[PDB]
Amino acid sequence: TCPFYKKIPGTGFTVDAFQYGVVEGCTAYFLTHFHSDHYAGLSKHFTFPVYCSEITGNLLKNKLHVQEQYIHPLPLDTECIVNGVKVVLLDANHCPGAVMILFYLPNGTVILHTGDFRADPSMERSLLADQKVHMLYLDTTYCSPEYTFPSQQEVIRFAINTAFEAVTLNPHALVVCGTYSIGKEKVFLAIADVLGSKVGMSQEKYKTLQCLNIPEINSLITTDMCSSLVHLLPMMQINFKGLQSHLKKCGGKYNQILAFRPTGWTHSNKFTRIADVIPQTKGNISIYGIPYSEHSSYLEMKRFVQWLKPQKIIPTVNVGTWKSRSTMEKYFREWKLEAGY
Ligand code: NI
Repeated sequence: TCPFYKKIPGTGFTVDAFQYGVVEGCTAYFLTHFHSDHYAGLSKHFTFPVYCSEITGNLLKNKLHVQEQYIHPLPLDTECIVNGVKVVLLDANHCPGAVMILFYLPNGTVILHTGDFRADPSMERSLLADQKVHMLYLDTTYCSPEYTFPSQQEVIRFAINTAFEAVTLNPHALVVCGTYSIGKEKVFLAIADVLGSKVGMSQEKYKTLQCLNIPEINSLITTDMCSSLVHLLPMMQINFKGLQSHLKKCGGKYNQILAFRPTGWTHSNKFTRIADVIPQTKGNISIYGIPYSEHSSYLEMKRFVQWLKPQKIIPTVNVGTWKSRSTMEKYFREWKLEAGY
């Protein structure tokens, strides 16, 4: 049964709640972004409206095969009426096509649902700057002060450096990048750009990328593996046995892989900086982990909430145990007492 933090009061609206069957009274099912925990349940056989971004729509039509009529894409940053309720979609700074949703209730209540987000100061000069938000449904993935990690522009620096080094030292080395969902495209696009290459990938991953409205995408990517020296691979595959396997397939065209596993937080963030990173090494294969996050750090989250001064906060992540719920409330109370709301 749909949990209360997936419903919007005073509406027929639900958010990311596609895995319960029909939801009694739900006229509309919102989807914040194309990640399988949030979309779990959608298919070709859905015959209720789905509101989402244009990009999320393309993924719905082409990857899940939902029928065009039931996909209502909406522009971002545009005041839109939906069953006689004003709503706005705002960029979530998560993956491609990921949005937050502003709901303007008839009664005067304003609600913000963040979806998955990486909070940023540019969100403080958006349409949110113009009015008061009473309820906040918040991505709490990293709501604990241990969770620090670098900026995305810092990570893209390291990456561009490491790869452009090794390839200039050894011009017969391959760059590999791990992946298992949309997100983090900047990692491989930036490396390929510094190397003068296209990124090569499976057909299914090519298909996914062709849905994302990336400008000039036809010049950046290929299904011809042979022609490319930045390859993508399933994240499951990014290990020694699997990289050996893959290094066989390229047929004596490269003599060294240099891989990147973009990850979120891991416990080695607590002790080691990004400039002082190293890889595991079993022969000529070298696997880097790099903490490129598309979720708010604790400090980023804290700042966004303290600016927003919401009257109430409803977590959407780590809500499954009383211990986590309890820890989170304590942080929300501190933030409130510091900031005076
Ligand atoms: Ni996500």
